[PDB]
Amino acid sequence: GDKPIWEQIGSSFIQHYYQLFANDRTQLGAIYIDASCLTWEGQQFQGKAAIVEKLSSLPFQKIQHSITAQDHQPTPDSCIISMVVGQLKADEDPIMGFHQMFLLKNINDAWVCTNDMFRLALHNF
Amino acid sequence: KPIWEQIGSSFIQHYYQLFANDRTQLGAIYIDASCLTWEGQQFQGKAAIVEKLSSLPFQKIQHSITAQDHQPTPDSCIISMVVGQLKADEDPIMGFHQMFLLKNINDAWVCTNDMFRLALH
Repeated sequence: GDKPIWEQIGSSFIQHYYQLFANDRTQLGAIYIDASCLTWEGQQFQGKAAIVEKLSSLPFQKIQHSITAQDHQPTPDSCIISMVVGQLKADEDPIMGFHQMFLLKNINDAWVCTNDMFRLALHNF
Repeated sequence: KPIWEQIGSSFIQHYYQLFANDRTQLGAIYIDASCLTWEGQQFQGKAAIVEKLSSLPFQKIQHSITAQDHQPTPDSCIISMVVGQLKADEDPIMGFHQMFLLKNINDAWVCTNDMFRLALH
């Protein structure tokens, strides 16, 4: 009846994910199920624990994000797959591009992340 | 090499080899209920999707992957995400991002979800 549900749920996940990413990373566990999977700069991590942990150790202090584009589509298995392209500035590190992906699933009547992929857009020299 | 990587890599090679050579046959890696979001525009169904890709205003588009990540999901699917460069005819080289959600239907891996984005230098 207007803006697709997967586009409401998705942008709403993105929003909540990044905010939490900038205020208290040790709280990300709640948006992932136990059988989750994360890929950070080529590196894969399985299970909730190993994910939260990995994210808790990133050497950054202040981080900011600017969602430049975000695409959402429903999948055959009744899931929501999202693609994010944007930019971030980590402390006084130079502004850089990046892309992320999320696969949300409805569990306990709440949408939770099962798959997550992140990778900085490396400058070419 | 993890099995999910073998499937995904083999799929993107097949996908970009078709995309560079014969775009009109790109239907071979989609299903009728496939969905594509290109530069923000959505094309639902194999018919729409192929027609969109097939008619892009150019004779040849090359694609070079700068990096590719793959991953398996709880419900037997595979997510492939690429970041690389492409060049349409004589047009200048441009960055892009692309993600594919794969599933095995009819005993064959096919793409059900496809999102593409051009890089903003």
